[PDB]
Amino acid sequence: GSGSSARHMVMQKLLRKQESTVMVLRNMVDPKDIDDDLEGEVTEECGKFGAVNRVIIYQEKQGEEEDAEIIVKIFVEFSIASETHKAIQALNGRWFAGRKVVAEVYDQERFDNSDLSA
Ligand SMILES: [Cl-]
Repeated sequence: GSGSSARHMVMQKLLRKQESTVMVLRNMVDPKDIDDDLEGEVTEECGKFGAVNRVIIYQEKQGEEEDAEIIVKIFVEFSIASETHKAIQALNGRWFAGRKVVAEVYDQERFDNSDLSA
């Protein structure tokens, strides 16, 4: 036709999506060498990408044993999604002090339910 549906923004109010603003940063930290001020350090560093609402550092057990492996997962919630993705693109697949890190978007609902397992 003439693109009429787009031109009149037909049904646009139904089609809005909420975007996650949460980044998960993986493999950044050895679990045996965790800075006391890690949360603050991450907070300040991430200010190079956007307004940071909060940071949670989570030491995740990989099993139930007393000696189960620990993996450090760093969550950063930014004010807006464009900031989250700026941070992800600056970090993901890159090396820091001999560690190759993974940075990805994390589901907002899971984060807001304190489900830090993914
Ligand atoms: Cl991205």
